[PDB]
Amino acid sequence: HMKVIRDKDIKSFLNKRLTRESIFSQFQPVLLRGLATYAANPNAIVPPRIVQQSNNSESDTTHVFMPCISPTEVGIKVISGGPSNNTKGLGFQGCVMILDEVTGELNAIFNAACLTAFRTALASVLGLTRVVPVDSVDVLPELCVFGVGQQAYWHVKLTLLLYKEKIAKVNILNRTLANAEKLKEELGKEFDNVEFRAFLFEEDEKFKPHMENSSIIYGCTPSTSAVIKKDHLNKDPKYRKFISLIGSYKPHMIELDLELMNDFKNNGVKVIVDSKEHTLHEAGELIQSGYTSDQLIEIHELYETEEFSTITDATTGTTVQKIVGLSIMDLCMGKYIYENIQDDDAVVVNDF
Amino acid sequence: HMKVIRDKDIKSFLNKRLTRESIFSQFQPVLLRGLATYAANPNAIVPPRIVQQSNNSESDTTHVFMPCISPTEVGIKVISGGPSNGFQGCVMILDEVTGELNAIFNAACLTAFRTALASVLGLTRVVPVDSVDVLPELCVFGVGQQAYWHVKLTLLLYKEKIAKVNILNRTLANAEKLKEELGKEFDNVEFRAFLFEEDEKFKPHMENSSIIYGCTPSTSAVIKKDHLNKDPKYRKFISLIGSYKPHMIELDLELMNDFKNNGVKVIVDSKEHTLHEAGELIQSGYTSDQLIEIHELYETEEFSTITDATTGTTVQKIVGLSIMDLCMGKYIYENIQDDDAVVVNDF
Amino acid sequence: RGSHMKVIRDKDIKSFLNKRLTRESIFSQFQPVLLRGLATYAANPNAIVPPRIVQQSNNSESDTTHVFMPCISPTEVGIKVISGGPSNNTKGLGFQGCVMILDEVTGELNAIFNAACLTAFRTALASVLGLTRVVPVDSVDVLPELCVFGVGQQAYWHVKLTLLLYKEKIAKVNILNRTLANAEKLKEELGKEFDNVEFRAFLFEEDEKFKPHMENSSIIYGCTPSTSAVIKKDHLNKDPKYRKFISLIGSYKPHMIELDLELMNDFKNNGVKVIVDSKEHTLHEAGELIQSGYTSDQLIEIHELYETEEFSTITDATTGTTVQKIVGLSIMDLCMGKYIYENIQDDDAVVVNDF
Amino acid sequence: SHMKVIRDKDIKSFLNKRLTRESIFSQFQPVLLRGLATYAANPNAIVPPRIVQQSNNSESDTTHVFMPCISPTEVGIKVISGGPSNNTKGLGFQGCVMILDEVTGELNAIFNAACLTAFRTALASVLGLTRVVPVDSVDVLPELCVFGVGQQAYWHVKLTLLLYKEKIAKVNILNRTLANAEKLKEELGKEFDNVEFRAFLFEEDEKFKPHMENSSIIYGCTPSTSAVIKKDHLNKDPKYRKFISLIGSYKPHMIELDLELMNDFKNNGVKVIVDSKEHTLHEAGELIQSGYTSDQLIEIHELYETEEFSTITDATTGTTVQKIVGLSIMDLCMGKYIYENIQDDDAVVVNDF
Ligand SMILES: [Cl-]
Ligand SMILES: [Cl-]
Ligand SMILES: [Cl-]
Ligand SMILES: [Cl-]
Ligand SMILES: [Mg+2]
Ligand SMILES: [Mg+2]
Ligand code: NA
Ligand code: NA
Ligand code: NA
Ligand code: NA
Repeated sequence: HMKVIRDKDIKSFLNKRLTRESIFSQFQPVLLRGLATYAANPNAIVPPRIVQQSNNSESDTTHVFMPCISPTEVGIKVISGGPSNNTKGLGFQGCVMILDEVTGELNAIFNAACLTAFRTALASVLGLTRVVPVDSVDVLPELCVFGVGQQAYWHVKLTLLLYKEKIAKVNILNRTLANAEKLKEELGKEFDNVEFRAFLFEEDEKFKPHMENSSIIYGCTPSTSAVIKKDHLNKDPKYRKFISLIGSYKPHMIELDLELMNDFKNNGVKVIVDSKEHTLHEAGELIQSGYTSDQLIEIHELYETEEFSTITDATTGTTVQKIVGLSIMDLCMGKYIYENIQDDDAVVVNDF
Repeated sequence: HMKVIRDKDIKSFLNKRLTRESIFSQFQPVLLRGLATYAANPNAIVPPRIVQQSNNSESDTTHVFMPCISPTEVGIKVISGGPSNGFQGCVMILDEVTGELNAIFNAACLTAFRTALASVLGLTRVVPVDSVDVLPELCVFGVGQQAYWHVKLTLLLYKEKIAKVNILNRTLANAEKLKEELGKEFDNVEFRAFLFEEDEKFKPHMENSSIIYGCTPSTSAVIKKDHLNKDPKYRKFISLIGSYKPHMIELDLELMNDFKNNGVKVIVDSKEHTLHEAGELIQSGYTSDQLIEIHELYETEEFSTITDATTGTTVQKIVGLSIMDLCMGKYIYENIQDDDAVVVNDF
Repeated sequence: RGSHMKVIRDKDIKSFLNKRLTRESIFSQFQPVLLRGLATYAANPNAIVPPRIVQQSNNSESDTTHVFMPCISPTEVGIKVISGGPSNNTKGLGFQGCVMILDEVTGELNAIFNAACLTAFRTALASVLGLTRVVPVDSVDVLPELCVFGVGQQAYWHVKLTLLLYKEKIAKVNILNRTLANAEKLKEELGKEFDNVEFRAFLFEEDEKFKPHMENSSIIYGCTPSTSAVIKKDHLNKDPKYRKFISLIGSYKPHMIELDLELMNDFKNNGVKVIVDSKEHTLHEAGELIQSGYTSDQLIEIHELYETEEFSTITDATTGTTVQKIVGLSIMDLCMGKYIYENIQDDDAVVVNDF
Repeated sequence: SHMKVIRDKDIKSFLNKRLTRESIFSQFQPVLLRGLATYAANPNAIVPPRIVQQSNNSESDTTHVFMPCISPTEVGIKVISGGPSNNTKGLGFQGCVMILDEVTGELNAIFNAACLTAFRTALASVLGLTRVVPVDSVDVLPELCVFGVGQQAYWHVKLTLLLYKEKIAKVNILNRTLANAEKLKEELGKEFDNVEFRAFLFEEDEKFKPHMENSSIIYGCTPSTSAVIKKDHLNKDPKYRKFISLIGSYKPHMIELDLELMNDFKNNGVKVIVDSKEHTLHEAGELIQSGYTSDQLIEIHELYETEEFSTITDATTGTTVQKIVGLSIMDLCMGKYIYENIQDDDAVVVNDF
């Protein structure tokens, strides 16, 4: 009665059902509803998470247990990472457990890797598609993603499906050139009509023109020093710039120039966040600048209004979105996939 | 590569690997190590549980998330139950170094086995299987997997000393079904089924019994003090496992108060959890100083503090700990064959 | 000169209370403040009374457990710090500690109270906050006697406030205790204060001697650290024509219980709602509810009794009995402490200048 | 039986009457070291996680912090409150420290947190300085520069002048406004007549830079959100030792020392001295904005567990950086010591509480 959906199976389901329309009509609505559902009864749906460092002498992994009990999506996400897993290349490893919302029976076990990357990319586009519609005329023709891996992949993939006619060049930036070139190839083979280039953080002058010709910038890095520099971004107010930052999850992690973060604060710009509580306790871009909850707006709240001059720096046309991750994202998207994935893309277990 | 171990897979592995030697040499030591490991750094090994009642309508189910991070057994047991009744969930086993998913167990059989293994872990220490003053009958109040695994493990351990097993329940159907499965399995043992009200019929069997097990969700004591053997020449070990909330009780509160006022220490799995969940201790007013943990019985002596000298009776109350499920789940995961598991590649 | 702090000692609190406690004062001043605190807390619980910190002493020569209970209400900000345990009980100290009152805007220290009298008064004020609402002082179905199980300050303030409120309706007060010494001392002190009321002292074992008074009683108070029910169902009046209100305050740990567990189970199976101060704290601290299996849905908070008028959910029609269980809330100590600090005269306080 | 209210003036009295080089080394510093080491041994059992709650009043911007400490010998709680409104009124962080009986939990002492916090913070600063830069050192510049004013700067300077009497000849107080700086120069001048006290503005760089380049001890007591202590203002000769104790930062957006020096120290593998690696990495902007990790940090008590200090010294300059965020054990161990040693002349004793 349970289904084990592996990382490959998730990517299969997504690749088979992810289109511009599907994102707008199926995926995004579920995530928006989950984010709104969570915001209504936050402490009852996502109880305080349990974080425990490994009690094994041969491991530096920290295990975090994040339960989610929504009216419709019930379960638990357990993710684990740290130096050893990072150095070994495994990174954050774990799974998402989906339960019956009425009985509590085990219905699905997902691999958290792909699921986390997809829900994070769907959250980034949930705000991007709201502030910069795909019919907008103020979009520069290039996209720059700082980072590699599943996070950068799904961010690029989803954005290329949404802004197909407007994005012609994708620039992948990373600390090491190996994994960046690996992503450039995989994305190049998948999207033939898009030119994919890979740069190193030191190849400034070489990517700086591309960064100044970019309207969508993605932060998918575990950086402790800002990789997106204010002087590398377009400063023309006629063109809109939407920066979705997802990499930082600790106060010492930051991706966007702290001067720009302070400039946005002093200029009265509200930053888009997934959760004001978590971002002001986990996002170094906000923690190191002294941002307050009143100068923040949550993604679901962007769909409750149409006035967005509060989230835009009028001197440059720049908008900042910071995502830290929420278990409702994993549970609402995992429940959706579980109820629509075919047995060809799932390990169905009978008599569990 | 993770492995889905279903209830049938667990019972298969267990029935295929459970012997007196296996219990004494492999299974019991793992639980003792888990209980000992937990007792050293309790809040670091088993963090406080997360309990949230359904935020969904048309449901009265409460979901409980119990993480366990031992040096060797890492994961979480998620159980959910409540009105509209049973308790369903699963146990997740992770790689102790990477945090990758290694195993998914069904909590049903795994919980019953570890509870029965915990009951015998204290029993075999106080009433060794080589005892010569052991009454020949066993009485288990309850049915289901809990009663089954309790009886099977005890009958494998005290084979030559236990000749009659009496199954007691509120309904006689599930009692006779357990008599059948255990009767076909143990041909040299007489299995009898009784009702909780048929006192005049089971009182002789209860007074000819040295092992009494409480596997019932009763809210009123089903094991009565005057139905037990009171001869100081014979030892009696009562393991209570059914109660998990303060309003649930299985053993006569008069016997509980006599043991308290006579200075008898009750064997427990965890003093903290039992004094917050077991009605036998909460409704009698027991204190931590008059309690002893199962793992502590293997690190010291008894001093007869866990035995009432006027009756020869020993009382053990177990409420359950996540370390029990994960230490036994890791052992099964590392020893279960691919025939008894759903092996998933490239998870 | 600078900023000033106020040290209000136990004697200072009792002086203020004895000098300002009247039927009108309780109805018009003290109870209203407590009701507002309970309602304010119920609105934003986790922000006003944050989760308490409990730590057992890290000293070897000590078995004391320290509890830190902060309260940040819109008007009453501070913390109540209480510490107790076996050694504290063996020495007669019991729960010792203090209540800190802060400036609601700046956070400067304004007052330091002794927790003893303050806790006892607010607990008794909570009992009458529900009692005066369910059993009005003009009620016509009330027996003429009151029975309090226990002695000490808790029993004292419970009796005193109830006798100031129900002057003509309570004629005999029966004090029950494990020892008769402390019971007779309370009869004396309360007898000197209330001349028109008959005070009698009995032992918990002198059944048949107090049962007639217990069956002629409409208000029963539980002020005992009992771990075994001292208020037994067969000693209480079971006549539905007479109203009985049982306010229990003694139990604060799951193994502590004051009311017959049979009656607790009878109330559960009959669908009766029990009055509590806080559903969360009572279901985690009161043995009367934890050992009976009570649920939040079959409970009602005291302040909520002022949000409805259908008290048939809190009354078992088979007996006419109502049960109220109090475990304690930090908001109670601070809302009453803030009131006292803002109304105490310099004669009944040690005013410290330039703190 | 009685409790004791110890007011700010009472604390300053007791300290001024009992603070000497020997007293600091033989009584005050040892108590703080024991508290810091005792805390590090069983941290979560002595100082449980603090409760922080913002005002639920609509007419206040103050946030209240409740910090209990349950050590084997010092038991109680520190309550501090601050915020925008409190700072705009000259109040700042206000609160008190409660000392309880270590066996019964009865109220034994109530301190004002203001002076008590400043003293223990200054005692923490000197606990690391006296270990890395002994008072007999010959590579100590003769000037001291303190960035900040108030109680923090006062106790920091006083303690250093009692300890390095023969080595400190000029003290320069720097602040944004000259008012509180001139008041501090006066009070400290009357106490230390043989020391030259000067007051400067944060903008008078051309006037204090020569003094800053002749300074070996620099104290940061400012609530700055932008670094006021600039790398180009420090002495760069490795032949002279420089010890910088930073005290102002308590939130990640607050920084006092040039982030270039913080970034250089990190990339050059220099370990910075801290009171607690956990709290500093969650509250100190000098460490959070530099990306420092616990492995590149050393705690104050740990400086007394070794004798090689080349890991905490930049060899290119001879500079050592120490960052303090505050720990409740410091307030409670100093509150217990004073309460158990203060005479009734410097305390308001309340009987029959
Ligand atoms: Cl396959
Ligand atoms: Cl307690
Ligand atoms: Cl915090
Ligand atoms: Cl803060
Ligand atoms: Mg909303
Ligand atoms: Mg001392
Ligand atoms: Na409520
Ligand atoms: Na000179
Ligand atoms: Na490391
Ligand atoms: Na050490």
